[PDB]
Amino acid sequence: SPTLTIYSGRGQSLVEPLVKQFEAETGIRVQVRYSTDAQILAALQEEGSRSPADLFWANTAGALGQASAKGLLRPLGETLLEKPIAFVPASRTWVPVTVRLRVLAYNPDRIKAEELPESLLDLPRFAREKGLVGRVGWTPTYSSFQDMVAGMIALYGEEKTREWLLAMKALAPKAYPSNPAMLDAIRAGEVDLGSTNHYYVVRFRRAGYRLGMHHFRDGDAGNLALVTGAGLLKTSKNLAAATRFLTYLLSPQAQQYFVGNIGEYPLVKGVALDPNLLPLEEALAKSPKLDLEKLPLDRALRLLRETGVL
Repeated sequence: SPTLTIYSGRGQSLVEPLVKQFEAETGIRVQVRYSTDAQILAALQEEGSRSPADLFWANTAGALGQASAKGLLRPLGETLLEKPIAFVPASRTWVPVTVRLRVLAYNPDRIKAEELPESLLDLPRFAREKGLVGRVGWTPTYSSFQDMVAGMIALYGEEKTREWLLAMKALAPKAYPSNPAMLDAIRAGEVDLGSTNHYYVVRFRRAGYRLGMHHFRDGDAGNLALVTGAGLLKTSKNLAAATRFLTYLLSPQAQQYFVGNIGEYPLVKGVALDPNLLPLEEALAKSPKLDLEKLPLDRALRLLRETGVL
């Protein structure tokens, strides 16, 4: 009888199995609307008080940060917010659910782990010295790559970041429409290395492909933490169910699904970790300690276009 409406910037293949389970166990009917974080935000603002949405389940902390600044999200209580091990916003207006890391994927047949640079800023120099012109991959249109560039701006400033983009560009990189395309090219020997999200490498490894995964020095922009999460909209007329659903996402079983089915890092204990993941404390220490709700994404896209990468 009760009904719950979720606006999701997370992919249907990821979301649907969990919502189906939630429905089966609670008897609560769930309707999900799928889009990008950006146009969900736009939609909610356009719909205003007339919105049927109870929850915004987002792919990025940045988008939840935007929703919160726009006044769309309810403050949350301590019983829920104390569950995740990290990444709870100061605003207390959403709950982090998983984290993912930027990493450097590489072909072990052509690249020695010991050899790779400790900082992303030194990548182009490495690529030059190793003669990898035409043999570096990247995904300029991919959300998380754009976040990573935004983190570089926050951390190093625009000039330094522009110098990095132009140095990368001078490597004659190959651009890929998606991360699996790029990792396939790595597999194939078309490129030797490329920055990606850790779970893509996990998925390839699980399929039998032994791609290298390189982490930069703790705090380096190349290890940017990519936080997902969900928030309860003020327009919700189903508060108990919506809160029940948020709680469910942080449950050990659902968190095991994120680790197993999806390959992402969980934000709670009580789960079995894939051997391809760092211990959680190490994973958590990799990223720069940035305000993840304030990444200068707009500045990032701009630099990416100015430099002619996008």
